[PDB]
Amino acid sequence: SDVFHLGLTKNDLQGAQLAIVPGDPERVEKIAALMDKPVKLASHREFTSWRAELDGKAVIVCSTGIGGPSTSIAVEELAQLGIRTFLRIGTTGAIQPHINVGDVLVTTASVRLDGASLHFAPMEFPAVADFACTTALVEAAKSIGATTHVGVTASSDTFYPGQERYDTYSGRVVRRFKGSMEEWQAMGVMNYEMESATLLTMCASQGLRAGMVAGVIVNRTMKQTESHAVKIVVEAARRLL
Amino acid sequence: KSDVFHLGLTKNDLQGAQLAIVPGDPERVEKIAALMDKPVKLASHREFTSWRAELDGKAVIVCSTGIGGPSTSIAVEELAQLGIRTFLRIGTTGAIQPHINVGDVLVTTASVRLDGASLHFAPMEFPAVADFACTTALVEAAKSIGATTHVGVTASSDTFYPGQERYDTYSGRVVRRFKGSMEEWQAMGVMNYEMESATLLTMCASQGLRAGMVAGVIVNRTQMKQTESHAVKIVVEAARRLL
Amino acid sequence: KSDVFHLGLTKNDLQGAQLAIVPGDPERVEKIAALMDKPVKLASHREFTSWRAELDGKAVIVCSTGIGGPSTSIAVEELAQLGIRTFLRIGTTGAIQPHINVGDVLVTTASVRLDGASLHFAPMEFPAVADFACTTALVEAAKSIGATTHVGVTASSDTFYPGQERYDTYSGRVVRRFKGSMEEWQAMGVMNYEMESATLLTMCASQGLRAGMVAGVIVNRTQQTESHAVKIVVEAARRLL
Amino acid sequence: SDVFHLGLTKNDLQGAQLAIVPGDPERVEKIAALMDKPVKLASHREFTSWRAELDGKAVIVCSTGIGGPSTSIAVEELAQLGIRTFLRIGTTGAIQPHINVGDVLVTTASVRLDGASLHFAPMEFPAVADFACTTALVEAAKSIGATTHVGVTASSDTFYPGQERYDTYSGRVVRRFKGSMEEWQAMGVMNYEMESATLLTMCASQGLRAGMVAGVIVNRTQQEIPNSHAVKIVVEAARRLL
Amino acid sequence: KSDVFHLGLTKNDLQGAQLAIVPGDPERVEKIAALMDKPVKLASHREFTSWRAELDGKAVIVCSTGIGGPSTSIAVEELAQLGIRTFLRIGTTGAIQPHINVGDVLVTTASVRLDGASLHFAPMEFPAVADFACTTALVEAAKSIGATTHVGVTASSDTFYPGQERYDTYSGRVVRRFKGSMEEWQAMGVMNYEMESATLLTMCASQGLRAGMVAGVIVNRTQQESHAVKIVVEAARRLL
Amino acid sequence: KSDVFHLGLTKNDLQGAQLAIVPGDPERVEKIAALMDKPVKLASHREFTSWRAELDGKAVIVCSTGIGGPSTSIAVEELAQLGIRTFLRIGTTGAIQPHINVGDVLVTTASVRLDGASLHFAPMEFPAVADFACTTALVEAAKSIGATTHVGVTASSDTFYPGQERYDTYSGRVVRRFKGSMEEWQAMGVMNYEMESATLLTMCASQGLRAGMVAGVIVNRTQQEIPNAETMKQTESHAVKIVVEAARRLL
Ligand SMILES: O=c1ccn2c(n1)O[C@@H]1[C@H](O)[C@@H](CO)O[C@H]12
Ligand SMILES: O=c1ccn2c(n1)O[C@@H]1[C@H](O)[C@@H](CO)O[C@H]12
Repeated sequence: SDVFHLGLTKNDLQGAQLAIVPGDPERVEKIAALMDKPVKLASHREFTSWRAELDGKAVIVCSTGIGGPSTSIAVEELAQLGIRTFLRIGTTGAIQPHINVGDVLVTTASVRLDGASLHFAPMEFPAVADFACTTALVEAAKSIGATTHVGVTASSDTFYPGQERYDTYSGRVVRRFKGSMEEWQAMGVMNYEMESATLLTMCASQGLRAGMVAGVIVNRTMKQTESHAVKIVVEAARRLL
Repeated sequence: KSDVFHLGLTKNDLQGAQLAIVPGDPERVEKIAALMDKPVKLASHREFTSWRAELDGKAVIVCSTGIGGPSTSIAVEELAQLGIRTFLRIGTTGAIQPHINVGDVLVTTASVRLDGASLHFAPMEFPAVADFACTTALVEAAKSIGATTHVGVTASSDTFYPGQERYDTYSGRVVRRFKGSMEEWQAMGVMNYEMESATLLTMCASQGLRAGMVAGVIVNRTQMKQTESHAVKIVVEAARRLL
Repeated sequence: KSDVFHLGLTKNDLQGAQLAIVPGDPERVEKIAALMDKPVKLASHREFTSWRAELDGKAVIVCSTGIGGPSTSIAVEELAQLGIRTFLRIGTTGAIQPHINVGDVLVTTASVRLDGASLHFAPMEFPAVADFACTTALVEAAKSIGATTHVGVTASSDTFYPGQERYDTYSGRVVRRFKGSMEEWQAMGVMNYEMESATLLTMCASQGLRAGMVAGVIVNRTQQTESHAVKIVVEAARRLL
Repeated sequence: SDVFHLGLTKNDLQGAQLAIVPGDPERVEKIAALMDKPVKLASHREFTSWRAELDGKAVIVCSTGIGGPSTSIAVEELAQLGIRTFLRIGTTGAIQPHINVGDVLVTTASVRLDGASLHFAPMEFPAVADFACTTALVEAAKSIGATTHVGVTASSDTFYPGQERYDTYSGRVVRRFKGSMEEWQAMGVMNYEMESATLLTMCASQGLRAGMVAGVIVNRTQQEIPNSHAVKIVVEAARRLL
Repeated sequence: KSDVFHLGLTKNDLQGAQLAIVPGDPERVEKIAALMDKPVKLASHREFTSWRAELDGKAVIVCSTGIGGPSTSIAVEELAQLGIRTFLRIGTTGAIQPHINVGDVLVTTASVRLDGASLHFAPMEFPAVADFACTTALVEAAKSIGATTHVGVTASSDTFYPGQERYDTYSGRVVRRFKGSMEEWQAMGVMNYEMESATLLTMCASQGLRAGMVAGVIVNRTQQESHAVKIVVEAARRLL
Repeated sequence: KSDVFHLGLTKNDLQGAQLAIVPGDPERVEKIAALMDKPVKLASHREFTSWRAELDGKAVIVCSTGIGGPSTSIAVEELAQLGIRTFLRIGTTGAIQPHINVGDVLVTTASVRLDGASLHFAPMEFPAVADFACTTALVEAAKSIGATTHVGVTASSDTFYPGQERYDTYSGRVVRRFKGSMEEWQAMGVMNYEMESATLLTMCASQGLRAGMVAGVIVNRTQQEIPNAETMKQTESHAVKIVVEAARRLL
């Protein structure tokens, strides 16, 4: 292995320059099986990687695990192997009343409620997606005729307090996040997730292209939906090779 | 009679306009409006000079913002109060990337928040991101003109001198925060420096207003008639796709 | 033709002036200059309109700064380059203290830095403090014409609306940082709100330049003026040559 | 399931109140095997959980995955399931020249170079470990004679720039972290890892007890990347905390 | 005269002392020293009153720090310059937990840094953590002496009033940052308020010096706005 | 009897005094009081020693604050509860500007907040500015006595060592924030370093209280030579006489 965590070598990628990065390692094979010649490459910790082919071009599918920290490792090591385009596909919960389950959300930029993004750029720097990737995702969503929302996403380092969930062990939410969801809602924020701030910041600050698409599973205010998101990320990827 | 505190305009004055092209200099407002139908002057107070024109039968506003986010925040706010929901920033800029040559066009996806006004609308964590439809229209319009375009991040500074790490000043000093900052932005891929986008993009993206920005490169510190016109044609053409 | 990038001025144009009165509105430059000897127009570029006059045989400059710290930082810097060492800001303002009435004169000793430009010259810990000689001249000048004067702190905001906690706006909302802020400033003794002093005072105090500010109260939120404020700033200038 | 991610019910715990939480899901079974009646419970995403018995008391072993975000989910849902004491067992990069690979490091408190800890307490709050847990870990290491070092640990949200590793795609480190390792080193910080700040903060600020121990796999004063004593210790320590 | 700027002490004055007990009140220095052998007054400048004493045949220093991290930072630094490597702070404190009673002894593992001096030694991310050996000696000493002991986090404030959300003041107002802070600390398990541990603990932990802290409860905020001493001495005994 | 928790004073003790001179060292209190009429010691608790005296027939308080903003905040707060509305801090300091000589007098208009207590009264954006009347009284008093005066900004640090970028210490290191800071403050025109003004000026300016600050330069961080053993003594008397003279104008 040429990289410490993934257990992958440059040869394993077979020239691949684009990678689809879901958070769950169990979703890796499912995405790869949607393309040609899917082949499992490795599995270490939360990182499960597969190689497939799209229109004769090698593409990688590698899980990131939950959170910016594990995500930063996968992105960094994939970049070291040659990947220059990263497309995250995920599941999410909207915070806008009009966003229904099954809807597709394409992130233009993210509210940085994480810590890893700061390890690549100061807070003043925008966690913005790559224009081409975002365009590819929006056009792919339209292609399959999905109800799509394009906008800002709040990317939190936590699933509970950071997303202002009170049904917890302590039921306490620290001052910083007390009342935050309503704030985000009034600011037009679409949803909450836990990896985009890190992904988008480390990519945009190092000349790497990154996009983000997610299917709405729940609304604070899967099968078929996740299927949609997955089809969309694969079709978008096809336009970025 | 005016509905707002600074622009000296009434909603009636806009005639249903919902989109405004917002250059910084009031002496460029008429030139921009002149490219459209029925260009009529509306008002001028301070650095806020406004004109109304028509694009494919739809009224459009061209209003200057002045220099800086503070001045820009007043114009955008009051225009929003008059009915404007889409803002297209047009300008000329330098560049901090070697591969960007004079005459190229820059379309900004998001900005580095090196201002103060943006924080009066959203915390620093919030992205000073451009609207997707506006950015798309600008990129498409630029492409139709065959212009060499660069799409990326811009650094929006509250100062023309230290915030852009200029040492050719009275003090010849640059505060710690900005010492060595230009090479950092360059390494992060930042395309250029300008002084109003962080405020514009942040206040719009956090208030349900659509915003985008396009600029013509007139100078490159690492190394303007025609360049300005192209940018202007692009912003007007983009507005056409956003009406 | 020009020794500076924006003002359109040369050192010759100043004729040795070391003092500049800096109102925000270009429309007030001529009026202020009119109170002195041999007033003459110099230049006008963007929001920067300058005039030169004479007081007691010494050349004086009156130059507008426009609205906000960004344009103000450009005017101050370029005037400093031309030889200006003392800056006196004159303006009209809206008080936030119940007992500061319209017609009253405010002399700022220091400002609350709710701007962004000041930070491009000194870290937040540094005081946006006015120079003592300037403050003294303004106070004494105000006394000479019998104005009801208030000497103290001013809140300097990068915005006219949210930063001054105004809700009569399009969104009708004020970001967390500023929600409930006016009441706090009031309880802290802050006299008023304006938008240029934090930048002016911080950049001058941290670069060996002298600066002060006086304003006439023309309105009060907790419920001829301009001519007197102008008289005061010109009278104060005389004492600083 | 009583929780959203772990796929467990309180019954699966069998009265367990202490959880040994490694980062690597492949280390869970290895840890459970050193105890009685080891039984696999579930495996979803990066959260692999096993149950074991120590001195006749049910004990849980659950992986957290890499980083504070993943860790905060595991800790929270395990807390909802009834766990009150957490003992993290991990691997780490030493930053002091005298620390050898294989040495066991017990963390008293962590430098919060993460983001999730801020979701439980402001930066002013110390990411301090529980005294009983730290005592048990030190006492357990003393009982098996392992080379042990007790002190502060720097817990980073990244493996690369936050730990000032330059052997990367960009080869650059943001201003905030340039020269940071030398600084921590001069301050006595023993090592780098990526979960303790979050773990210790969320536990100390919510009435939960937490201990932190890790084995050295690389010495940063020499290289950025390398070419069971800590485990024995974490298990022994748990025995003292039942 | 003196090898240091403020304390007015010479290295020879310490007679080899490597541990110092540091109370806040200079008036308690003599009393604490009186609990050991051969107590000799050394100096008295500002709020820095110091005595030397002997414990199990080893020289020990008792030096007041005055109130606050700034004053404390000077005492600690200059004592370190003279050879002290272990600092045990003993103080009075106000509990913010209802189960903690007046007369109870508190041992601090780490402190909430609500001060400014700690930032002059380490950024805010760094923990104001106590030394493990020192904390252990304090806990073990508490058992020996016999006292209702509580071991946990302490909030160290740069002020006695607003920073501890006290309203019995001239203005009667508390700045935004501290409005409602006490119940926040309380919900987080913080045991008490005091004003020197954040600075002491941080500057020692980040400079290779051992520090520990114990305090006696003299009031409970959930109600109103000698053990400890015997414990710090017995603890010093275990650390010589 | 005591109306306050630390000072051990009662409003009666003040005899109507509304102004207080606040030096840092409790041993200096008696010295400053000696420049006025009928000085009498009031109390002494911890680093808080207080005396009452008469100035032009009006009661005035002299009370030490101790070192740093924390103890200073207690003294100022409790003296305020007792009725004091004006505070004049007098100190001895080390300058950081080459042109400021030993023996010179410094009057602080505002301070760089390198402390922590000031934040317990106002957020960092708020200026640690001195009251205009007090500053005017100090400047005019310096002129009456006839000293070489400098009027400007002061860096108020929570530490005597790293915060003032001193390397002659046990660890010999200075944390990142203060590394190269003295040079930055010098270029910004900061006159000196001291340890109580940020707290004192901020807590007073944000609570309707008047505060002034004057100090005598006993040493210069940029010069080689160091004042005999009478570094303070003569220079200290200079500043002391100036703060008393200034007080007379604020009664
Ligand atoms: O409330 C929700 C619902 C779903 N997600 C979320 N918040 O952020 C989560 C991570 O991206 C990932 C971790 O479960 O799933 C995203
Ligand atoms: O330098 C090091 C060495 C080891 N670890 C670390 N930093 O944090 C890492 C993750 O928890 C996990 C995967 O790297 O191992 C921990």
